[PDB]
Amino acid sequence: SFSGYLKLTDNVYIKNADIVEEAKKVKPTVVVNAANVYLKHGGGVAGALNKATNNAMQVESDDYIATNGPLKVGGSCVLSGHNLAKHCLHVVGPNVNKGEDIQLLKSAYENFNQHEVLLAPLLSAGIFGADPIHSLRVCVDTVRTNVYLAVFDKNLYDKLVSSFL
Ligand SMILES: O=c1cc(Br)cc[nH]1
Repeated sequence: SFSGYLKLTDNVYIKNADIVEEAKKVKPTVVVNAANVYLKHGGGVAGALNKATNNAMQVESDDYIATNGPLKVGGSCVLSGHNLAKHCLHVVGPNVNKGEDIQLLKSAYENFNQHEVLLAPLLSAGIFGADPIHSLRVCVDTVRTNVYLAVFDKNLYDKLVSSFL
């Protein structure tokens, strides 16, 4: 299963790892994507996950959007995990660099509660512009299922562990 994770709470675990590499090694049941409402996987975790699937995630996502329209900020959809996981849970956290309401981050993490175990990034962190310390706090206070967080940046991982209440 998952290895080298630091236990933060009863159900939240954290590791300094590349989520693509982590997904390829573990092949978890669910890998969470840091998605946008259009499922346009251009950069960040989304761009990296999509590139690992040889663009198959984008082709599948475009068909999903053509049929269903965009997701809501705070919402999600379950699609194939391709070569990375059984499923990919595309979760839309608020993008602070788009003026989106940071209060929607709790709604975004609530999507994780529909899955017993997930490999995930910190929602709204990185290119989404939110404070990753706040995202970890919302994660631990919202997610009740087993979440294994992959934090790409070593310096951010150290700051998150060292400042964890
Ligand atoms: O290129 C990337 C970006 C993020 Br964030 C995580 C993994 N790889």
